[PDB]
Amino acid sequence: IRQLLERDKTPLAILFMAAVVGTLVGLAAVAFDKGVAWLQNQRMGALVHTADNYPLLLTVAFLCSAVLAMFGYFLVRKYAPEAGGSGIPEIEGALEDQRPVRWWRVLPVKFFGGLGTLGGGMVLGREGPTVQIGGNIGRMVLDIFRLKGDEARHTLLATGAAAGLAAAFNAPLAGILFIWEEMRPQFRYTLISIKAVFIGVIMSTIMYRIFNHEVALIDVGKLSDAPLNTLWLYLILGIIFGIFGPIFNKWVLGMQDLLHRVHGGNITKWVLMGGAIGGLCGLLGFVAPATSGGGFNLIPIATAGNFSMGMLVFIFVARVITTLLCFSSGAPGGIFAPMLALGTVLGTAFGMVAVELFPQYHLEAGTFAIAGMGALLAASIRAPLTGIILVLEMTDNYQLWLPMIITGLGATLLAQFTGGKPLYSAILARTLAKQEAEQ
Ligand SMILES: [Cl-]
Repeated sequence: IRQLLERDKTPLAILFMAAVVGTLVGLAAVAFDKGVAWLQNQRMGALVHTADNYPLLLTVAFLCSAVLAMFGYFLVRKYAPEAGGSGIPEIEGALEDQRPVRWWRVLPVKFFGGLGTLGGGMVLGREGPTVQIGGNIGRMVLDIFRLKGDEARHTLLATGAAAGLAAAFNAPLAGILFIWEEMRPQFRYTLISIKAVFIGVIMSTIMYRIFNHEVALIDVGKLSDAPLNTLWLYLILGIIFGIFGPIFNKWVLGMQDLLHRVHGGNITKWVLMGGAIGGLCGLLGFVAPATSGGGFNLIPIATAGNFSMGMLVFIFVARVITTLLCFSSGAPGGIFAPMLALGTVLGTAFGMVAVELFPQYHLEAGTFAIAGMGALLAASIRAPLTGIILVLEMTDNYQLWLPMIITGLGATLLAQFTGGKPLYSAILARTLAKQEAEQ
């Protein structure tokens, strides 16, 4: 039993409080999806009404995406600037007791704002929203029960975060790990109940399962094992990911600055630029579907081997551009799921080349797709084990655990020894830097 491995006392009331967080964050995530689904579906509704007139069809594809995104960007800047971006480094800073948790503002704004952006088909994941909404719900039940002390504050906050990520990806184990590998700080120690995190996670996960009729987010089928002879090829894949991750990080950070210059703070300009980017991804959604959107659409396609090498390269470059654009603009939305799609494409690409260059081996291109899927998470987020267990939980391919660990180990060691840093930490340090420039 895993239950025996964690017989460490935490107050019971707090545990009960965690199940409340879990259930609420569960419902939150679920309702969020249905909002996103509904909007993407209303958007298609217009595109069918105008299948007659082509230029108008594009112009509506642009405007509906623009008007939705503009709504998002506005809420954030009018009512809750910290709801911009992922909001994972906010929750990280809150766990450092260095950032507030203004749930009364962040709750409606992150929810409807992401509903805007993700409803528009912007290249943004639901992770940022569900973790930040989650953590903030944690703080919310804490404040309602007027609960006391660091242990309650940190535990319920991390429960909200863990359950949030669990619910995004029907992946309970990822949720737990993600707290202990990335979200908590070290050398500035904290008090987090494993049992509570487990409990919240378990409760949000079943929420997903109840409202999502027995379906995988990613159906990749079953794929072949990885021969021993092959194992070294996964280390080369990883080394590539270890060089690219830190470069992407700089690109992510640099693009936050570069885009800031366009509006220089101004709400109207910011919303307008946001609307441009908003609208653009809705256009791209119709004309080149794999360059825009979330990324779950193309992952099963690319894994089966249904794209071509030339097409893979097109998608990679195009998605790097639209991810850096949608996210660094500071819309409510995550970079996490975008990193899964980019990793899968890069991984699949590596497959195709490996298959031909080594015809003696017995290679499936799709097994390099899966090992890459979590390898940008190892190289940029610098949370390898989460990526791995996440990918393992979402794809169900448990036979690939060793090639995947080799890819991740390679990614992180190369990411460290080229002087990159955790993307969420770098974003937070930048936030704390601005806050410590007015003191
Ligand atoms: Cl994110």
